[PDB]
Amino acid sequence: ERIKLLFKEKALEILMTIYYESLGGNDVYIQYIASKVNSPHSYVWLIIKKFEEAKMVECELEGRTKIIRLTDKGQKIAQQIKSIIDIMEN
Amino acid sequence: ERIKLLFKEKALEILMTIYYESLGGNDVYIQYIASKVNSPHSYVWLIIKKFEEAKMVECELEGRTKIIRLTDKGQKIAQQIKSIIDIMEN
Repeated sequence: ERIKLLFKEKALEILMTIYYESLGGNDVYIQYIASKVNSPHSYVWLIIKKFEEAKMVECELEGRTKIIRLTDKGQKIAQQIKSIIDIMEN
Repeated sequence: ERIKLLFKEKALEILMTIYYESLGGNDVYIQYIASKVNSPHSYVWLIIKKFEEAKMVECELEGRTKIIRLTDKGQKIAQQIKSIIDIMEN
């Protein structure tokens, strides 16, 4: 609620989901993402495409499953948003 | 445009306006803000009230002019959003 003041909650949910998921060791599949956020498959996809065009993520198809990886740029942004969320919820 | 993906452009415009204005030496008057952003006086006011309730800004009336000052919390957030904008537009 306090984060929605400055951020687009849904696009943020996606980014941070990708971020925490990747630093966990997992390959980030788009299906897992949609299952973690409050957005339908179509929306997560639209946002993911937007991230990729902004060079924050890079995508790849492995068989029929779409894998999403953060570029260094996407990584730096997620890390700084994390400290802002910390500062926010505190 | 690339910033609107993750951020609420209008609330962001206000915060960064306050931030740059204050580090410039100026007292931040709400009138100057509305004159720098693409938001009507009513909106800048609504957003300012929201910042204050979130303890990012503190307000004060000097005569009939409203002065806005960033709390340490508001300051840290603005500084980190700045590096994200740098990273973004680059």
